[PDB]
Amino acid sequence: QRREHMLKLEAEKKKLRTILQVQYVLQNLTQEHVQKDFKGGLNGAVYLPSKELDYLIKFSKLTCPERNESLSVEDQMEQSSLYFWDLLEGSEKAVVGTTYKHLKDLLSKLLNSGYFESIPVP
Amino acid sequence: SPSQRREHMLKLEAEKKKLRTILQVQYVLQNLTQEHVQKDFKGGLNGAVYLPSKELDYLIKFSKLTCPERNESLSVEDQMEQSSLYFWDLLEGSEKAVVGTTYKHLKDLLSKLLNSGYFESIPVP
Repeated sequence: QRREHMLKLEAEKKKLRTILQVQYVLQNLTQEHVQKDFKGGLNGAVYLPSKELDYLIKFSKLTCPERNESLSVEDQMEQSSLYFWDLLEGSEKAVVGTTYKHLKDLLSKLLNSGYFESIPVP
Repeated sequence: SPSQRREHMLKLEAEKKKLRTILQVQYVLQNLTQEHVQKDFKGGLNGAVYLPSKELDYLIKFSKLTCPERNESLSVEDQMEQSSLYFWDLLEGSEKAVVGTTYKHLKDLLSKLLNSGYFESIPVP
C-alpha cells in the first residue's frame, strides 16, 4: 500500500513550497519601491514597526544576496540555503539583531497578507 | 539513542544538501531565461559547454516552468506549488515526461552546466 510514504513526500514538497514562497517575499523586499510602501503602509502593505521591518530587510540581503565571486556558486548557495533552513526551523538562534523565530513570525504576517499577490510597478 | 541521533543527524544534512542543490539549479535555470546567456550556449562563446540544439532547447523550456513569470489567476502560494514540483521531480530524476524529454535527462544536462563553471562568473551584455 502506497499511502504512508506519499504523506511524508507531500509534506516535504510543501516545505519546499514554503521556502520558495518566503524567497519570493524577501526577494521583493530587496526592492527599494516595495520597502517604501511598507515604510509608509502603502498599497495594501501590512503595518510593521520600523525596527521590525528593518530585521526583514537585513535578513533579505542574506537569503537573496548579490553574487560574490570570491565564493563558488555552490558555496554561496550553501550559505543562502542555510538561512532559509534556519528560518523555517524558527530556533532562538540570533541573526541580524533578532532571532530566526521572530523573523519566521514576521514572515507569516507577510505571507498571509495580499500585498505580494499583485506587486505594484515603479 | 546514539543510533537514533546519528541517523537523525544524517537526514538533516541530506535535507540541507538538497535545498542547496535546488538553489543551485534555480540559479542556473533562472540565468538561462536570459537572452545573452542563451546565445553563449548556442555557440561556445564564453566557456559554454557544447549542447546540441534540441537538448539546450529542453533546458530553456524547463527554465520557464521552474522560473515562471507571475500568473495572477493563481495565488502566489498556488503558483509556488506548481513551480516547486518541477524542482522536486528534477532531483528525483525519474523517466516521467516533461517538455519533450524526461526529468532524468534534464537532471543529467543540468549537472553538465553546474560542472562547466560557466556560471561562476556571468558575462555582462
